Formats: sequence, structure tokens, C-alpha cells
Amino acid sequence: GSHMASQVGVIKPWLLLGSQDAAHDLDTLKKNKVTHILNVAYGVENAFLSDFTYKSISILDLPETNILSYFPECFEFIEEAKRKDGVVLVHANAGVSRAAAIVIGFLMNSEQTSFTSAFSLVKNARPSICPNSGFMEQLRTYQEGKE
Repeated sequence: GSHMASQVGVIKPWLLLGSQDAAHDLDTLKKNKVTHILNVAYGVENAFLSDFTYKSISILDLPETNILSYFPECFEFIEEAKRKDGVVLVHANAGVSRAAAIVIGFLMNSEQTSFTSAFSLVKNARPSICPNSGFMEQLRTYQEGKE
């Protein structure tokens, strides 16, 4: 639909979580010092191609989507933005399910923190998160083989 105001969540100094409206808000991308944009929706345009480094990974917000399977490509890119001393916006469409799951899993992977703690960090930053129940269960299981 038509563009609306948005509120991104701060996950790390260098890692933001938000919606496609945030991805399409040049005023706030500027203010937030964004350098990198990770688009994990389906069919959302990258609007400012000369202005940011982009990565698009097509993902469907369905409970049968295996969110874990997209982690390497997402986490690679997130780490690129960090290594460059930039800021990455991770977004999808609503930015409450796919994109939320990616960031929760990124915290679990990068710092070996629990699902419950990663989830709480992300939801405190972005109270609108609400991952689909497939993603939820997938995240609960993630990396349990290393215990």
C-alpha cells in the first residue's frame, strides 16, 4: 500500500530491524546511519540502489518455510556491515516474522545465546514482532545439537 511512518528496533548499534516502509524511508535511513540493507521478504523493491549496499534473499512468511536454511546468507551479510563499521537494516514486509526470525537466529548463532533470551532482546527492541509458529518452533530447536 501507500507509504506510512515506521519505527525500527535497535538490536545492536550496527543492526536494525524493521518493515518495508522503513526500507523505503530515505529520511530515516539517513538519520539512522544505514549503510547496508538486507531484504528478506518476497517482491519488495530495493528503492535506493545508489545509496546503500543491498542484499535480497527471497523468503515466504509461511510456517513450512525453513527459516534456518536461510541463515548463512543472511548472517554473512549482517557481518559484512559490522566489519565495515556500518549499520544494517534487516527488513521484510511487516518485519515481524521473517525478519524477526533472522535476527533472533543471528543472535543465537553469533553469541550462543538461548532462544528465550534472543527473543526477549528482539521483542524489547521491537515490540511488534510476532513470528509465525513454524519459525517460533524452528528457532526453539536451533543449535540444540551442540548442547
